[PDB]
Amino acid sequence: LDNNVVECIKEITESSRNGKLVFFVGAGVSTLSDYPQWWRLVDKYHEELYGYSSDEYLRIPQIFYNVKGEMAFDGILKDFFQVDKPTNPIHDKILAMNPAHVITTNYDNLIDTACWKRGKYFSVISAEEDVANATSSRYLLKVAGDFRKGFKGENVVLKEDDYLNYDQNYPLISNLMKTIIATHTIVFIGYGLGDYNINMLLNWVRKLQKDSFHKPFFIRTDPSPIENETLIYYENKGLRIIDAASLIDSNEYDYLERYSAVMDLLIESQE
Amino acid sequence: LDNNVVECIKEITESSRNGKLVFFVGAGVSTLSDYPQWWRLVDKYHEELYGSPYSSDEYLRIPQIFYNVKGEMAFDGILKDFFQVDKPTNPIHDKILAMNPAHVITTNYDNLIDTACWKRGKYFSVISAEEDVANATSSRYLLKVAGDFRKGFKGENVVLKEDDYLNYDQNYPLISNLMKTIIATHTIVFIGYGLGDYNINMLLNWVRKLQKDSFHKPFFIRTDPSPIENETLIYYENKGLRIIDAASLIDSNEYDYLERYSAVMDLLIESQE
Amino acid sequence: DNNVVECIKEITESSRNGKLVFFVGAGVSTLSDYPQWWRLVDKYHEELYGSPYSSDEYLRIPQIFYNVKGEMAFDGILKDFFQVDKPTNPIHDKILAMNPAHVITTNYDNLIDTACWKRGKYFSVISAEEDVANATSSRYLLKVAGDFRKGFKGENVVLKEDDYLNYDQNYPLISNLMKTIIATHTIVFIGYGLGDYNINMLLNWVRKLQKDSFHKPFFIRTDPSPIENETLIYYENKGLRIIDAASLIDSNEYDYLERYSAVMDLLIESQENKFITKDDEVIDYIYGKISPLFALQYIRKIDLKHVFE
Amino acid sequence: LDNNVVECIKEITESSRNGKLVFFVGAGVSTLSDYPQWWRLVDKYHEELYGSPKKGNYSSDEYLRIPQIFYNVKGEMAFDGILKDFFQVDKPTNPIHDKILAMNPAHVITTNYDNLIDTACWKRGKYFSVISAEEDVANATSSRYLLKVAGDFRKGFKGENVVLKEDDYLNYDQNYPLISNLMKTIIATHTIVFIGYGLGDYNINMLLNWVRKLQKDSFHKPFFIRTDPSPIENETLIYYENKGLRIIDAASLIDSNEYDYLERYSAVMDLLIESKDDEVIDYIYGKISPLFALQYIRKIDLKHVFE
Ligand SMILES: NC(=O)c1ccc[n+]([C@@H]2O[C@H](COP(=O)([O-])OP(=O)(O)OC[C@H]3O[C@@H](n4cnc5c(N)ncnc54)[C@H](O)[C@@H]3O)[C@@H](O)[C@H]2O)c1
Ligand SMILES: NC(=O)c1ccc[n+]([C@@H]2O[C@H](COP(=O)([O-])OP(=O)(O)OC[C@H]3O[C@@H](n4cnc5c(N)ncnc54)[C@H](O)[C@@H]3O)[C@@H](O)[C@H]2O)c1
Ligand SMILES: NC(=O)c1ccc[n+]([C@@H]2O[C@H](COP(=O)([O-])OP(=O)(O)OC[C@H]3O[C@@H](n4cnc5c(N)ncnc54)[C@H](O)[C@@H]3O)[C@@H](O)[C@H]2O)c1
Ligand SMILES: NC(=O)c1ccc[n+]([C@@H]2O[C@H](COP(=O)([O-])OP(=O)(O)OC[C@H]3O[C@@H](n4cnc5c(N)ncnc54)[C@H](O)[C@@H]3O)[C@@H](O)[C@H]2O)c1
Repeated sequence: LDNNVVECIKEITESSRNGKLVFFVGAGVSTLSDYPQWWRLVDKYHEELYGYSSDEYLRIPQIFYNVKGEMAFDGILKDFFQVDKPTNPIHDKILAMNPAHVITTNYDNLIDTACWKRGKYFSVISAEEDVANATSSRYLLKVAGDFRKGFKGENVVLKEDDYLNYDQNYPLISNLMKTIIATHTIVFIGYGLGDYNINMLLNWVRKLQKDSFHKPFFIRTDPSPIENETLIYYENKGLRIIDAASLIDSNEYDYLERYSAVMDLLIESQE
Repeated sequence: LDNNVVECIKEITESSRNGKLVFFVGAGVSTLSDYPQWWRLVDKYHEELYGSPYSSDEYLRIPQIFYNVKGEMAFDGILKDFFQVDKPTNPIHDKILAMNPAHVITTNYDNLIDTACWKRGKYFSVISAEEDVANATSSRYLLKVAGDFRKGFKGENVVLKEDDYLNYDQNYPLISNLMKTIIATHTIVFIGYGLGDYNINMLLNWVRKLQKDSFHKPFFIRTDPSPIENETLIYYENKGLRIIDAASLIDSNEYDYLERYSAVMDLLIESQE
Repeated sequence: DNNVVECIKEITESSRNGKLVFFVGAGVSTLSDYPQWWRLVDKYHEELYGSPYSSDEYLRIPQIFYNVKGEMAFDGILKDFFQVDKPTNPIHDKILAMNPAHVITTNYDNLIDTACWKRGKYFSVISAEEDVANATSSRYLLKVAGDFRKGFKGENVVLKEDDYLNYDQNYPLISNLMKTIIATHTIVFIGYGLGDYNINMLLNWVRKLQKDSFHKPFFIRTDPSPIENETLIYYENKGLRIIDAASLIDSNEYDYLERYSAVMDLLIESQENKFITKDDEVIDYIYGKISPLFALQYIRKIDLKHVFE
Repeated sequence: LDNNVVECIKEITESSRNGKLVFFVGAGVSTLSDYPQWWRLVDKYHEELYGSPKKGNYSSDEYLRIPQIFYNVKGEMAFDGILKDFFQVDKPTNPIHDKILAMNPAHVITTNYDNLIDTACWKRGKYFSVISAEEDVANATSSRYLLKVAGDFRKGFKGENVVLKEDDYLNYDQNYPLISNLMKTIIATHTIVFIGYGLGDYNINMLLNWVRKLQKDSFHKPFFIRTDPSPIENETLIYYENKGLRIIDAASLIDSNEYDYLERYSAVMDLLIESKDDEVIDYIYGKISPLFALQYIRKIDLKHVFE
């Protein structure tokens, strides 16, 4: 173990005990259930266009929409995202932490089904109107939309145009997410350090005063242990990183093992 | 109060019982209990710069002009001498607290609502400064969007000058986000606020940015003597505001402001709890 | 005094080089007896509440009327006031006599355009978004508050609250052009109130600029009473150089053309040799004019007339 | 040649003859002079940081961040030292710079921090006021600007007076308010022709995003000279042509080799710089029609009319 790791685990458990822990779950948690990873859809759109760079993830969907209409866009999106994948152990592991809120950029319903299975009831907030009608005290925030109003591309923010207008298209959802981040303890699971959402959140946290907020915990479970340079870089940007690969030596492709190891370490520390 | 008022009271009481009620207490309420209204301070500031003495832009500029010209020290001096006189909490404060509001949002810097909250036994975690937002110890917040003098009687703690309002969104990101979230997720009742108030109008613009029927239109208690002109009422109602007119509610003289406030407060409290 | 003398010197030096831009306010239009805004605001208030301000009220009352009585009523009430024509006053002639590089005006009238046509200098007028892209001439008459050229509707002009709220979004090209002209050219404000909405917005934008990276605009104040010193410091530290017409000449408050005429006569008449009285400044001026000619072996005697203008 | 390129050339030459042509010179023109490509700088930064060069290509986010990570991790001094090592060299100006200058553009907008464009302008005896810093906008020394929107190395080879890292681009609108607004004004009031830029470039993406906010059919679509190795796809062409661009594909016209960029640039450039008994009467009438407004015309003035 490590003194930094033990301190982070203790802080996480302490915040979970008093109901302050909030889980920011990325696509890494949803790929455990073998849900279509975004590069699958990007590659399908690219192949449709002409028979992965980060900017391409937003460009390819954008060009495909602009050319093949909302018609082809929603057609492909519904085709690839109607699988009904089963929830992985990590979903229930996240739920066992008893998080106050679960912010997920994912559009798949794995997380809410996991909450229902555990019995925890989270008011799902994935649309502008959902904020006003949120009855439950605990919010499950889908800050990228979800396929519960249908399988149209308007529901989600997959393409680059939605990302560009997200601030003015999701003012209530955006400000609620910022409030949750500011007033809670945030743990990032299933997110790459280069993710668009992670970088945008890090840019936002710059505007905050030096000691105004709490540095969110980042749980990295990529196969390759991070370089010291990246750890130092993202430590000064407000991210507190716990490296699954560094914590335990494991197989490169055994992402499930890394996620589960970090999660059971947290749970066992919480008792 | 046939329809446009009875329905407002019914919705307010329903939200209060549900617990999704928040009060945006204006400066006027803190003036019901004798207190220095900001126009008096603006007059004093102008008299310091000039011989004798108001537009809202002048409201923001005259203290700003004093701060720029005279300096931080003198500005803080008049601020402290004028705003350091303790005052007794009026019946309006405990009347507001009796509704059991979830949170209390106010643009006042005085300790006249926290005192009422403590005296009534209800604990609201006061959030007046930037750093107080994250280190919150209670579910319910008494958010002073304009700051307060708890840390000290310096003018930097509060936003009252033109520059303070110019950089408010940059100066108070967390506080502004928290207030916006509270407004969006709770039913908001505005009390002791000028219909053309600066803070009210900025929030009205923010709500205009919001999409159609994506939020609940806040309530606004209007307490100055003159009954609301129909055109102004229509304009503000279409601006996402539901106006409860204290002047139309009862019959009273212009200068008896306590009676006009109490009419609305009692009609809201006693009527179906 | 030295301050006003230096202000006039800078203004004239910028004008002679073609780097002078004039920010014409509503006072210049009022000098031509054009209907001031407060008249129309009073008309709107009377129509709204039956029987009849501030920066907020000026924007609100027209805004209230727009959505309470409708677009057509707003357009009709504003056209019945602004459709009347007026003759350009001597102040427009004085403004154009400086050969300004550009004229930026928030007025919705055509008096400045008519004066530009009179003088013979073709100022391509930009009062709409499409105007910026297709403006053949290099001299811009920027109507930053719209114009009635297209029609007499209220949409073409910026005079109501929502119009000002979405100005940056509604007029991106026009705002960018005005800011570029302000940053590049020397700016003189005439016909504007010190506590004005447009001037305050320009000051707010200038605050964002890096220190000493821009030139402080000149503001010609024609208010009836001499400006308070405290306000003078406040506005000169905000990025303004104030030339007070009331201070230069004492005139009765009711009349305003005399103050504008005094300021503009000081501008036009002023010459670099007008201020040189010390015999140590005579040599300074002569050397400033003759020094670059030292690089030439011989200078034609008759050609020297060009050196001394 | 094709008809679309014919229309584009017609409009570009017309605008240039009116003194309304501006050239947005990209990094490809500088690379034509064998100037250190930014990808090589990013590779050096990555090698210094992680001890080995990155496997594969670099994304735009990588270009923006690897320099930023090195700057805040390895310190400012090393960040400027790498820039001094790679950029302090002086490279000859390629024929493309002189070709661009031969069009006598009203202004020259370039994100390059090198002085190659300035050297070409002087070699052609052109007086361009180089506005590379914030203070330069107010004190312009000439009518036509060589506006370097990404800064330049005139005031030393420090990385502060350049837009290279992620923070420089993030705070550009606040770091360069005057320069950004002047560039936008020049774009709005002039005819812009892009050279040496890729469709995936960050600067072009930002400019296209800004052009979104403009009013419908308010601005003029800027021309974009595309000279990437491969021919332009029919999907990206439509995508970027309704995004405000006027793409002119070099590979589409010239059936040239790959990695032979110089001639590919030159084809478009010299197709740009090289410019019946029923049209003769039309031309003469076009020249003489305004003269009908005058009672009498001097014959020598007629010589004047016919250039
Ligand atoms: N990025 C691409 O376009 C691309 C193309 C081919 C393969 N990949 C694969 O994706 C990974 C990196 O990029 P990405 O955006 O697709 O993922 P990422 O690593 O960028 O994605 C986010 C999260 O994904 C998790 N993850 C990645 N692969 C996983 C797996 N097999 N099982 C469980 N979790 C997994 C990591 O936990 C990471 O935090 C690499 O593992 C790579 O082999 C990516
Ligand atoms: N110099 C001035 O601006 C001026 C002119 C006339 C009256 N006043 C006094 O200032 C306020 C004028 O109305 P106003 O809306 O500008 O107020 P205000 O806007 O200055 O602030 C107070 C708000 O609270 C309520 N309020 C009004 N008068 C009050 C009073 N005397 N005691 C307690 N609460 C009051 C009103 O709803 C008012 O909007 C009153 O207090 C009035 O007696 C001031
Ligand atoms: N304050 C009001 O809203 C209101 C209402 C009715 C009438 N008025 C009259 O108008 C004047 C205020 O004018 P404003 O709204 O333009 O604010 P203003 O007085 O601030 O505008 C000032 C610019 O307009 C100029 N100006 C004022 N009167 C002028 C005149 N007769 N001729 C030429 N220029 C003049 C001054 O030049 C000044 O620099 C008041 O002093 C009053 O006489 C004002
Ligand atoms: N991603 C990388 O950095 C990487 C790695 C290895 C090789 N390369 C090669 O280096 C090139 C650098 O371009 P970029 O990817 O940095 O942007 P890019 O290739 O999109 O930029 C190309 C634009 O710049 C110009 N350009 C590119 N390469 C040129 C060349 N070799 N000669 C003349 N002009 C050229 C072209 O006009 C083109 O439109 C790549 O296009 C590729 O050929 C790049």
